[PDB]
Amino acid sequence: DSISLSLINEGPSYASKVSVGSNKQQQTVIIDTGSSDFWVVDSNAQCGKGVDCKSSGTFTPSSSSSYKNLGAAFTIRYGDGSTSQGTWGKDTVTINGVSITGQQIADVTQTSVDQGILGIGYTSNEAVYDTSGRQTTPNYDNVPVTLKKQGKIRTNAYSLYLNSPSAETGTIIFGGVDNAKYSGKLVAEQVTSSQALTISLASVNLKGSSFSFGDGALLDSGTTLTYFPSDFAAQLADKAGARLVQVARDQYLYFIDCNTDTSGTTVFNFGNGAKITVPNTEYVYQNGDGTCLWGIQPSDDTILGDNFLRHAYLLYNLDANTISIAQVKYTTDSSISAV
Ligand SMILES: CC(C)c1nc(CN(C)C(=O)N[C@H](C(=O)N[C@@H](Cc2ccccc2)C[C@H](O)[C@H](Cc2ccccc2)NC(=O)OCc2cncs2)C(C)C)cs1
Repeated sequence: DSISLSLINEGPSYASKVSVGSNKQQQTVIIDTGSSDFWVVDSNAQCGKGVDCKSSGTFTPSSSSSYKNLGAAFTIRYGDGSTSQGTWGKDTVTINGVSITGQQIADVTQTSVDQGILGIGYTSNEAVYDTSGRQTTPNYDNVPVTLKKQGKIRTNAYSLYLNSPSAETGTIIFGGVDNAKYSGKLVAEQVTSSQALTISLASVNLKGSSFSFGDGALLDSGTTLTYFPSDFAAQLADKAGARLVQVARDQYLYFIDCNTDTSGTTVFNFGNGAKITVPNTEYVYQNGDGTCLWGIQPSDDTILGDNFLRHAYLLYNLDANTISIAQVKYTTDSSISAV
């Protein structure tokens, strides 16, 4: 079947509403193709210093009579330093009506993160470790795998339309595909990792010049921007005129002249003759003040994040080990297919 869930464009992340427990407590959580674990803010948690982690709704295990506690510790750290510590449990999850009993989540009692995050990647990528690497629970069925297993979806798959940068809602469908919001054909691409949802990027065309790359990249719904290895990211910054700019001890960030030309487009060539074009406005991000960040940053891991993914329709399929892509089309229209 199809389960279209709405995606709220918060700015840096896209969240959906999820209700959890017997009394269906509504949390808004980030939808995350970069993580595989679903955790929510607990009512009685201390948010990290200077962070308002409870204004996207909270979770009270005591109010839900289906809530079972595993008694295993939970801990995760995100690429930007945010972490989240809490406890492993089980309970009812409802997503736009449909409901899965005994879905294992993490109840989090402290978090430098702004809201809960619904991670929906490969179960092999679950945070089941503590900071020493010593294991705290077996790899478990996450949401998507529990949907399929309770016969909610046919296959463990989903599509991802985040809409235009001006758009307020976009959409994710579980075990369904809109065939009206992409041109061309959907080009299936082999995932290059049994742990992360990565596909071979061959090269990137930037400001009319081609830059061979050849290595995998994560199609992450929950990264805001786009990251590359320093060396590569450096060659790219040059040609576009971005400056690397130390703002912390070991953290650097590319800034760019706020009035740089962005009439161009930036192209991403994948393996099967797939191609996704990104308009350059996606590479000036505004800082509240009078500075602008480059939408491309350096990092150990390549990530095509929100600023890339706006511009593609994507048919993730975790039982196939494929992610199909097609240049994005923006419309009110739609037409779904319960694959
Ligand atoms: C202003 C504020 C709200 C925000 N700024 C940002 C801009 N930044 C830096 C991010 O996008 N942050 C990304 C990130 O960590 N994203 C997170 C979402 C998040 C949301 C709110 C606050 C903090 C994090 C979620 C992302 O899918 C990343 C992708 C990733 C995976 C492995 C290695 C590196 C990166 N997921 C994870 O890092 O999960 C960690 C694990 C994977 N497997 C076991 S643990 C980084 C990859 C850059 C996000 S939210």
